[PDB]
Amino acid sequence: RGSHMEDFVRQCFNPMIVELAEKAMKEYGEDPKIETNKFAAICTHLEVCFMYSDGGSKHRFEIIEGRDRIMAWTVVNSICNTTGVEKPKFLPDLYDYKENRFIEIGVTRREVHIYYLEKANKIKSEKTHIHIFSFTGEEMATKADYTLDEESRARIKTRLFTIRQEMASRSLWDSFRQSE
Ligand SMILES: O=C(NCCS(=O)(=O)c1ccccc1)c1nc([C@@H]2CCCN2C(=O)CSc2ccccc2Cl)[nH]c(=O)c1O
Ligand SMILES: [Mn+2]
Ligand SMILES: [Mn+2]
Repeated sequence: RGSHMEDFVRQCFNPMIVELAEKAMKEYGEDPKIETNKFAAICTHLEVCFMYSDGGSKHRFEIIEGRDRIMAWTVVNSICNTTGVEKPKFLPDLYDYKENRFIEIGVTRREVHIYYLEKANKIKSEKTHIHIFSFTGEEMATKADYTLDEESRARIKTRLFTIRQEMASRSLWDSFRQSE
């Protein structure tokens, strides 16, 4: 039972992102052939995390997302024993060596405001920095400190809106939007 959205995902994102997304879904027990909207969302989040880590200086960001659970926890252990940063309750997506904080990247189809709240009660880890992006182009970050400069965030926002368009021209957006 192969969907249009599954085939759109595979052509839309690059093969390394797709395969990491597949690994992640199967690891948590989900099927990208069936949970296709989730498939699309994991790839999007992954790509955003990668573009984010690319926006800084060379060795600025450690990438936690996209790794298998054990190795992701391993590097945060090491980050924590190297920095004395508090061990987060849940896996963050990045670590910032310049500002010395873990980052949780959010990608939402609803209001920046609502999702940001859900993400802060969900972690309660006072330490980790939160950065939300939406498919319509808005962002909110902890303490209004958006970490990267403006052109890097704008690149991410542009790609998000392109994903939205390519979906909509395939009549796939409405189903994707009401899935979250
Ligand atoms: O990394 C995430 N989850 C795994 C690490 S975690 O469980 O420690 C955790 C959990 C929650 C937050 C950070 C960390 C992560 N999850 C999500 C969304 C909303 C929260 C749960 N959720 C899921 O999709 C769970 S299912 C799943 C998870 C990962 C891959 C595939 C599937 Cl199917 N939103 C994010 O922005 C985000 O980064
Ligand atoms: Mn994550
Ligand atoms: Mn995230």
